[PDB]
Amino acid sequence: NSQLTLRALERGDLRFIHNLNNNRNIMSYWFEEPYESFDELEELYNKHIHDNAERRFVVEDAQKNLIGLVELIEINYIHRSAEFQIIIAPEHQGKGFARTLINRALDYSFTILNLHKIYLHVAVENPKAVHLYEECGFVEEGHLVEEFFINGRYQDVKRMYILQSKYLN
Amino acid sequence: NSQLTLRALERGDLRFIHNLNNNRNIMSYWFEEPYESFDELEELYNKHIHDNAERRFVVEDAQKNLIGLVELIEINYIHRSAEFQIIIAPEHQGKGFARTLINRALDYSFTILNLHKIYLHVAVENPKAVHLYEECGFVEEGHLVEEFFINGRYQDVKRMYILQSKYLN
Amino acid sequence: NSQLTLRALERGDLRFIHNLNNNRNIMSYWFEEPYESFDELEELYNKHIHDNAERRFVVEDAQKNLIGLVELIEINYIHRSAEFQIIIAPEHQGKGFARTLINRALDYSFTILNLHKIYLHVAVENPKAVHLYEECGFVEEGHLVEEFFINGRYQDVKRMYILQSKYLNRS
Amino acid sequence: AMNSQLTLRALERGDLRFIHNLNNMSYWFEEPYESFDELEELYNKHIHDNAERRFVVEDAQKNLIGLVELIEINYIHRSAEFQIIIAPEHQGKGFARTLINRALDYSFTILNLHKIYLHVAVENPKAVHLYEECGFVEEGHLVEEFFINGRYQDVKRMYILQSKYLNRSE
Amino acid sequence: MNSQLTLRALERGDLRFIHNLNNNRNIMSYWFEEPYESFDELEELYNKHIHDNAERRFVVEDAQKNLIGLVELIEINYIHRSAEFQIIIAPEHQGKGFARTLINRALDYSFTILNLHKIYLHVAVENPKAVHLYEECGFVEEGHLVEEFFINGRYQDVKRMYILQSKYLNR
Amino acid sequence: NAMNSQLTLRALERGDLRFIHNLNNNRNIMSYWFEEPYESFDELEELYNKHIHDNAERRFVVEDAQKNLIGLVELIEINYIHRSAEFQIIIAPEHQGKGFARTLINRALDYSFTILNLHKIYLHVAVENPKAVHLYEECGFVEEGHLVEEFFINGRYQDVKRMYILQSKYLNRSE
Amino acid sequence: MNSQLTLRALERGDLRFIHNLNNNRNIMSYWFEEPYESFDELEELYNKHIHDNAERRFVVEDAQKNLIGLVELIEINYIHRSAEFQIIIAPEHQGKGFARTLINRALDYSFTILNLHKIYLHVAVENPKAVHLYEECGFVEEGHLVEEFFINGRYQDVKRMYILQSKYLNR
Amino acid sequence: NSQLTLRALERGDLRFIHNLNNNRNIMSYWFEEPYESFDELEELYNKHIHDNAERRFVVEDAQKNLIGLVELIEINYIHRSAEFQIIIAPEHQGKGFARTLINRALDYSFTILNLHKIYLHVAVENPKAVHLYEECGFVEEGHLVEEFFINGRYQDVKRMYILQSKYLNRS
Amino acid sequence: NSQLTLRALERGDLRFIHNLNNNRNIMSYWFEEPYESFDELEELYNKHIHDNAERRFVVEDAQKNLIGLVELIEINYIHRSAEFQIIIAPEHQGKGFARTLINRALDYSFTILNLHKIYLHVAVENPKAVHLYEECGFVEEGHLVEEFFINGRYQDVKRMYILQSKYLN
Amino acid sequence: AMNSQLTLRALERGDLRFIHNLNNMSYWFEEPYESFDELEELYNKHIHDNAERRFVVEDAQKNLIGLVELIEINYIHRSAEFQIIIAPEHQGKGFARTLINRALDYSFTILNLHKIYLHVAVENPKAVHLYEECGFVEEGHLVEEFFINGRYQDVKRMYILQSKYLNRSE
Ligand SMILES: [Mg+2]
Ligand SMILES: [Mg+2]
Ligand SMILES: [Mg+2]
Ligand SMILES: [Mg+2]
Ligand SMILES: [Mg+2]
Repeated sequence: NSQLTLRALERGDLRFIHNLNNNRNIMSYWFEEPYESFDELEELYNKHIHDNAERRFVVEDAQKNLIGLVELIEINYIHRSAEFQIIIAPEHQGKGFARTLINRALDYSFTILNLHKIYLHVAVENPKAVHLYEECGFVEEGHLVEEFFINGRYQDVKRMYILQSKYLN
Repeated sequence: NSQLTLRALERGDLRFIHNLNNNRNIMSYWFEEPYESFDELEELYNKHIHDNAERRFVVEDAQKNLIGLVELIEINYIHRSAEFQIIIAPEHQGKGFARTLINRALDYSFTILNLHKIYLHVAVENPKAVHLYEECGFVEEGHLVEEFFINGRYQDVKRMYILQSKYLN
Repeated sequence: NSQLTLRALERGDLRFIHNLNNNRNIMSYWFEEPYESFDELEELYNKHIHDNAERRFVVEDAQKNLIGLVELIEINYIHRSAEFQIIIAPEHQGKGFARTLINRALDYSFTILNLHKIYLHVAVENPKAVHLYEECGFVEEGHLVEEFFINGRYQDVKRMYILQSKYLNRS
Repeated sequence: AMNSQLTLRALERGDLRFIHNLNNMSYWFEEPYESFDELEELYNKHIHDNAERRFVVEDAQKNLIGLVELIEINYIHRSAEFQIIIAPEHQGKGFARTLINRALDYSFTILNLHKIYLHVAVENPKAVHLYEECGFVEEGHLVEEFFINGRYQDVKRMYILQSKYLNRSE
Repeated sequence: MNSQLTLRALERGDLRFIHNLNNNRNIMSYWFEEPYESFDELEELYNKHIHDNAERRFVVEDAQKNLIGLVELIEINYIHRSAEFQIIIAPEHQGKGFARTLINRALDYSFTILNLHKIYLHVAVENPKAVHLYEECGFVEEGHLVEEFFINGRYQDVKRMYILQSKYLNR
Repeated sequence: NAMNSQLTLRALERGDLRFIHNLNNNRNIMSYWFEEPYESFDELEELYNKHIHDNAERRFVVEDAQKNLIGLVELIEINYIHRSAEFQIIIAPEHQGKGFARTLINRALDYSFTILNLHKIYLHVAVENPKAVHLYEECGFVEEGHLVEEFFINGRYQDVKRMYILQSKYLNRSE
Repeated sequence: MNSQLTLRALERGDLRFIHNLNNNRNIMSYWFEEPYESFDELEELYNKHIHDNAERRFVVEDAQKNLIGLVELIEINYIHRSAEFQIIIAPEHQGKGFARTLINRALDYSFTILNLHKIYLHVAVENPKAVHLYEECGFVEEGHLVEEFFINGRYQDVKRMYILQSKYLNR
Repeated sequence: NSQLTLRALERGDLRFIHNLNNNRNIMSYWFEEPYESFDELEELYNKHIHDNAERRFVVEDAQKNLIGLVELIEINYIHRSAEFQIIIAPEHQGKGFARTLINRALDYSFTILNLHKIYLHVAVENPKAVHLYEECGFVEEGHLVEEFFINGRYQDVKRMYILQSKYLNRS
Repeated sequence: NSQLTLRALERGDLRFIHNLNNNRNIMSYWFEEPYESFDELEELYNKHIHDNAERRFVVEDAQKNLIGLVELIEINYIHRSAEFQIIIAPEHQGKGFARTLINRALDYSFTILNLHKIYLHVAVENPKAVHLYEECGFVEEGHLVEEFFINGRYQDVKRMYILQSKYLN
Repeated sequence: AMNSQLTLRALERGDLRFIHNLNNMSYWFEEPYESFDELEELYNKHIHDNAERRFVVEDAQKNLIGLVELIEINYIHRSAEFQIIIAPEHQGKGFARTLINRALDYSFTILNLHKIYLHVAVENPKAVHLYEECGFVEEGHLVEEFFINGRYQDVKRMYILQSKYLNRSE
């Protein structure tokens, strides 16, 4: 589990991005523009390559297998906040990486990027995930009502946060 | 049937959709622009690559044979409607695939794009397709008189619809 | 009514078009692109100036007051059909002008542009408009269920049509 | 009386000066800017972009009263964030309520959105009250969210849904 | 009075005259084989084709500078040395005897300056007097084009009529 | 007859331009692309890029089942108000006198009248080619004009027949 | 062997042949009346004048595709129906009898396809045998231009010689 | 010497030009614009490709080795004069090539470009170069006092010239 | 003489310098580009407005009459040299102004641009101007043979110079 | 030996990566930048601008050793500011002296400048020594001039004149 690195995303990784944001039955976005096809995604990559409102990090193991993806979006450089999201590739889900990847993401965000606050959205219908992020130090600050249409109905999500000052004690 | 997949159209697919027009004595359109040559198609494709008014999925089996095409056009995000069509390659017709593909398209339209109405047009002189869409839950809402010039004369078409609220319950 | 003229829209008429949107309370489109501001419209106008999929005619009286707009949209030159809409400025409604403008539009469509079919959508909750189009030769070919979100809810519309051969042979 | 003569019209290029003066950090389609030149460039870039929509507010003599914004507009989830700014010289006149309701009319009867939400500083319970009286309910108390006046402050997230707004009096 | 009529090459400033002329005949107008309705469309086509030598147009004026009409040559092919000719006279000046003079000026330009070999035109079969005017100017019928144009509500036949350089020059 | 039925028509593409160019090889006439003249391949290529979306002319390359290049069907001066167009067919010299012309004329008419929904097709044919005049009469075309010294061809001015057929005559024969 | 020579219209790929040909005659070369020395200059002029019909050029090849020479028409005026002609034969192929054939192909194009009326050329007075070759091809002297060109160190006289369409077509 | 050819400079030769600057230790100019980097030069090249105020010729042997450069600058077509410079790559100096290149440049200037006067500047502290140009027909017309800052100090240069009439009448 | 001023050329001055070319049977140049029409001059002016290779001053008296033109061209900032010329309008010739204007130009060249050498060209057949520039401290450094075609034949000119070190002491 | 194989050549577009890596705040013709994209845009803008001039330094095997800069070049007053940067991996090898003298050769024998000056952190007296041994003399002790390492530091301004450099050994 200590074998896991975050690498900044490069053009070559878009194939992985696409494979991941695939069998997920939700709309996938790149800098808030939606895409389904690889070619749509590439054209978006080229259009937003200099924009730093979102920052993505590919996660690899010791033999550089692609394990998953860390995204930060809605980055705001005045308030120093960002929305966190994680995708583990289906083949590596359930092996114990989620916790490790999360703490690596927090470490990157809070030391290297010097962000003040990280948040995320977790479906309320997934109380397992909620409890996971809880165990990793996140706390509820919001119960967003019918925020997202997911799987043919409107759903609530927990808004959960952690501050730099708490993670660094 | 259960092994049929939908995949968003890429540039590599244009040859396939172009060949699918051979077996159709009719004019084809890309984002409401007519075309005949592949080169015209490729230019239209580049031009409308992020245009969200239309969406197309290539159908394949598990062997990656190219089975057909699912199209949603005239997507309107205010009225939350879209027109649906399907083309199945000649060799794969009368294999009972149509029903499955129709349902995949409704599924996409209603569970992920969060649309409210899906309509289509069926030649009145194809009461077999008429009946199939009835079986899928579409109902007639119009009988358009001399709407389209097809095979050397003006022909009526049914306009058939189904609503998000019926498909999801 | 005889002093009502049709004239191809121009750039100078855009301010009139924009003001016709004021009390209509729906989304306005230019060649299927949505807009609200005058600056948006002016720019869509310049982009689509050679695009033949829509055509528009300002309606003026003998004194060049701006009376209304005739629009043809979704024009298709294979099937030879188009969708028709008419808008009369509120200060000119209830003066019987609509019938004349409907006929001028049909005349242009069927005697100059050489289309085969004209069709339109009318709110089911506006039976006067429906009856008006009926008197002008239109016939219901559909009752479209919850087709448009209009003013807080989905409404049904009649789709009504007339053919070139019926208009041209009329008494 | 005065409220009923307030009008909304879509923001034009000529209104960008008014906008600039309203900030005496700013954003335009989530792009950051400071100088009037910067804003005007961003405006030309996003003129047909439908993710945000602004209305400038005027009285009968055509004075500039303030601004209604819808941002973060998403047409899948059918939601948007609402902000209102009233010029200093026209505050404490009752306008806010009138404008909030126009923005909701637009959002729910023309855009056909499902959910409108806003953020309001917790250290401004008068605004909070106002939004509650308009039908907004708290769904979040966001901890140390926005750097405001040399320090981080909590903000309320409040929302209202299409069907609640439209059927209110039924 | 007829020797007092002048041709001068069309300028930008004459576009509004051209547009009114054509507006009022209820036909679809074309500029360098591209279609237009909107003045702004005419003006852009004008800027695009300004040095293009496939069409040439002359505005006709009297000595008082009243705008009389228009002489057009189109489809000008410099290999086959042919062009299509048309004349349009403003309605207020029709019937005054100007047409023969204008037809001859057009021929004189075509045959003594551009050095063309053949000039031709189309004339509605339903206008036999114009047929006769052109015959009396030297044109002969070489075709009866069946349902060639859709004009004011129906498909019309037109006569195609021509004259050769050698014939016009040896009168 | 066997080979006639196996001919296909397909929309002209960029890679077909060499073929179009070679087709002018022993034609001794000025060739045009959307009414602009040209002579070299490189000239033609640039004209093709320029009018790729232009709907006033349409061209179909003709091939057999082994994808030999048989010839070209060309519709020009397409007008969608009057609903008319001018038609030409060119068969490569090696594939002439195998009966293909009749078949390709019928395909062009079929496309024009059942897909484009045009009302009239016409063509021009050299008065000095009475054999083609007769072929077009057999396909339903009728003389509507005898155009005097219309074109300069091979060193002198020549007359042409203008011949037409109407959609209603082609589609209603067997109705 | 002479009937086995072909003309085909100049392509981009033939620019290097043209440039070597002209390099080696020690004269100042022009492309569409604009001067060049540098190949890169030739290539840009090529791109700029690619559809311009005032000059036309044909590369001459044998059956084995050896590059033989060049036939040029310039100053092509479509009102007066005249052009200036030149032929350049690569030095290795001079003396082989190709010239008469090339001159005739050039005339055939000029007079049977472009429908020109007059073709002319300039020929150094100090090359009386070429004068004679052109006479024997039908050209007649119509001018002796005095010190017209500065060529290889001095001002040279040239003969101007022409032939008419009517004469070439009735041989 | 006879196998030395002059050829109009091209884009591909720019790397050679840049390397000729390496051990010269002076400012280099392209059409009077100063440069040091290859990227600067490449861009000045594209800008001035149609500019006739300077002209340059790469010198190649029979084996296409790059031997040197002939430049004409400050060319004026009224007065018919230009300034001349010659540069031989260091690995080709001391082989007697300079005289041949000087003559090739004069030949081009006076027999093709038709100039009247060629002039050049030679460091007074290089009397061999001076004597060389003298043998080629140049004559001192000035001794320019502290004209150029060269290698740490102002130096004098001879201005030397030859006229077209003297070069062309020479033995 | 002491009341003559130098003023940098503006757009408003182009008519003046254009009229000054009438009284000169010679071709004029603007940044080494030839021209004849005013419109050509105006385009050249716009194009070279910040080009520092040439500098021009209009001479006026205290009444603001337009007396003449002082030009410095071929300004080189490495070799620190420039060519000087002067034109005095016909009506103002033989008023003893020339000497004064020459000195103003040297003054500018040597005290403000910090140039090292100033040269000029004088027709050999104008020994009167030759002598004047000698009196101002210019010395002959060349006798350029048939340098310029003037009034229908090639003519010699002297090239005369003066150095910063002589003018300032 | 190693010093004599150092070469200078004018900066090209291909060298901008090397430049970027040398900063692990930066300026380009006095315009500020951070990302590699930013620099490349500034480079295209100032490619023919003569107010600054850069030379990249290479050995015989063509490794990138460092950079010589002349900036603030003024051709009236005939002066410029000099900076030298040597890559970390090649420091403490004696190169600096060799490069300083090449830069002065260029400035005084080809540009014909009168004065070259530099700024050097007062808290780096080794550099100061080096520049003095090269003929530079202090003309200023600039108080709290440059923010460096979270605080303001003094810097020496040092200069040398053309005639002093060129006649040194005479
Ligand atoms: Mg956002
Ligand atoms: Mg549509
Ligand atoms: Mg035509
Ligand atoms: Mg000429
Ligand atoms: Mg110069």
